[PDB]
Amino acid sequence: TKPMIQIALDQTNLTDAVAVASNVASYVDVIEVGTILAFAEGMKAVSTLRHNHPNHILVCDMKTTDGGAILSRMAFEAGADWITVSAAAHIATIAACKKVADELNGEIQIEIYGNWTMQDAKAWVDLGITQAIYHRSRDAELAGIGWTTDDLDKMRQLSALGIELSITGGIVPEDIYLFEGIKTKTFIAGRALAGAEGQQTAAALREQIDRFW
Amino acid sequence: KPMIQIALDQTNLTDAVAVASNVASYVDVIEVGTILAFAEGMKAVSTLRHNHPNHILVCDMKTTDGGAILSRMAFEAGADWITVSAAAHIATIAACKKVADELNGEIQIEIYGNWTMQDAKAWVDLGITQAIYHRSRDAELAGIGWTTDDLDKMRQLSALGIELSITGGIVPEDIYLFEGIKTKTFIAGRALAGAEGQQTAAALREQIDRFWP
Ligand SMILES: [Mg+2]
Ligand SMILES: [Mg+2]
Ligand SMILES: [Mg+2]
Ligand SMILES: [Mg+2]
Repeated sequence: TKPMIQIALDQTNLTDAVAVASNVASYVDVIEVGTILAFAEGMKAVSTLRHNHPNHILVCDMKTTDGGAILSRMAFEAGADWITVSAAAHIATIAACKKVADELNGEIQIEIYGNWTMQDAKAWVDLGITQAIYHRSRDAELAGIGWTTDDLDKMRQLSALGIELSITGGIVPEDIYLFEGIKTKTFIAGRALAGAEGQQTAAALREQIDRFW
Repeated sequence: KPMIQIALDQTNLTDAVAVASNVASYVDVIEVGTILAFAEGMKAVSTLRHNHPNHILVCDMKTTDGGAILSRMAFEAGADWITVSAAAHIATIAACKKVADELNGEIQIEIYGNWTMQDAKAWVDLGITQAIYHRSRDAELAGIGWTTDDLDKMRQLSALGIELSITGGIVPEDIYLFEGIKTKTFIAGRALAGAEGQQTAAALREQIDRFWP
């Protein structure tokens, strides 16, 4: 179906995260406990937001790199629907996270970082993982060159493997067209979805989403 | 001369506090492992900082992105050393090193993923001189102990001027394997706690004296 709107909560305290989530809930589909909030407060953040927003999809972004069986279980038990696992995790860790996700009826999302390869992506799909978080290339962000042909190509390759991407990195309404035809689960933003104009930004994103999906 | 480090990977702070208290007189470095960090948040770092004011304290975040903010949070909480994933973009690693410099702390690179010796040279060029080297997960899966592909990579890293922290089923009888490798710490978990932890620490100390400096 069409791409959903996801807010990444990266506040350094739970009181502020709870305030934001409360303010944005009526117009976001997915609420994410970002890695910053997760380290600031621990699994209490997940449980709290789970209780506050029971009808939202809830993500715990741990970028799990090792101890996957234990971390996956903790996050799922706390109430996460989806959790993130670093692409740099050993494939056995990734499998362990997946085993826990299947036990607990959650899902794994691969956070794409490091010297990752399409061989690696194929191994994720072979474990039955069908979600990845694709960040605008950092080199491109630093250089100011936007979303490059190479990033879009890589996203197309992943989509062709059956991976449903969450796309993130300076996402704004006027760039949505770029992702036409990419298998996209969500668009993820942070501050753009909060505050005075977050509601109108969400609506501007949805308008663009509806043109292309 | 290598120091002895305990990795606290308990899933609650009560248990970690009890373990830290039990082992503190024979370990040099106390580490808030990623598991405990995600379970409890930064209060784990600040609690252990308080309880053990003279130890070197590590916050094992395996930071992959949002490094300036995460690094600050950990150092503010009382960490002396923090870990950053090899999969972090070099700009993130640079951002963590900048905060570490500003807050008189240190960065350690957690070696995961498809990392390269070019990456390692980039870490050294930022002034980073520590990395965490884990016994190959494939070696563990096969049950075969340490292999020369790991030892050789550690010797290459040492030759670039990185002081390794070595972990993965470390036992006293294996310490001889690492002779000649610049080593900051040996890290273990359950082996350093409980009934036999003290005696194991003793043996590890004696083996360390036999091969360093
Ligand atoms: Mg995230
Ligand atoms: Mg058209
Ligand atoms: Mg560790
Ligand atoms: Mg006191």
